[PDB]
Amino acid sequence: MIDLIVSQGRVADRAAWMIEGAARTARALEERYGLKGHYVGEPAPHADDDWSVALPQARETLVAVREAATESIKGDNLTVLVNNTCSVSLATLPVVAREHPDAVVLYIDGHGDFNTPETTDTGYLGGMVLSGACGLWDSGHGAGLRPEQAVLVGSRDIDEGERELIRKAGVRVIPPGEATAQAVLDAVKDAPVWIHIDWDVLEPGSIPADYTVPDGMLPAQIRAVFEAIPAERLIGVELAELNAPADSERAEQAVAVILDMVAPAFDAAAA
Ligand SMILES: [Mg+2]
Ligand SMILES: [Mn+2]
Ligand SMILES: [Mn+2]
Repeated sequence: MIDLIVSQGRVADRAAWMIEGAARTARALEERYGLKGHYVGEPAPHADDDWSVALPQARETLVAVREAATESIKGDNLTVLVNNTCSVSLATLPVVAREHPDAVVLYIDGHGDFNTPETTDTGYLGGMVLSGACGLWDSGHGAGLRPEQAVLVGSRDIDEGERELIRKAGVRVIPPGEATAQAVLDAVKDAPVWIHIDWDVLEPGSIPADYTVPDGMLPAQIRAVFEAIPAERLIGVELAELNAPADSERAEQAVAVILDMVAPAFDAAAA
């Protein structure tokens, strides 16, 4: 009872291996759960182009993801999107908000992704995703997500101006050291839930770090969130921004950690 959708088209990517990382994550889920992914979009090379150029280039991929996600959300399965970049969610979050006006979106990211055309310093579309879905600027793929229904989880070291856009819009922020499973449950209340994860939320490293306090979220904290959200309330999950080359040992190790984090929710949906 899992629908797997995989973006393989460029959506503003500035990193070299996020399309490959999405493909490898999808393969691991196919093998573990006996699934066959629906792959959407054609790869293209990364570039440092302005959002106003990258966004129109991505239209075909974004429309195709929108159509696949809509069909899955209207059905009876768990919708799982394995996305190259967070910017794919410019297509999906408006669908979630329209079909589930009461949903809470847990936007789990080391960043706020809440810049607008006026406030971006780098021009990167990936830094403008949640603000676009909430209608602070027009992505051309809709809006309609209430900022009051969006919760940034794990975000830290946010620029002062962006943090004030977040505050004024009403988006809640739960930093890593507050992001226990219960803190997240308290924020969701009785709502159905959509989980979006950018892996840059995670504390760097895989070695033991028992005597220092982490700056990012630990894998165990993400797993605890997936364990705590009731299966009956979970609409879908997006896994984004694994930068790891195809056929690398690094990608193999990274996807094993991902499977451990998501297993509580995916196991429940499968059975
Ligand atoms: Mg469903
Ligand atoms: Mn992001
Ligand atoms: Mn991020």
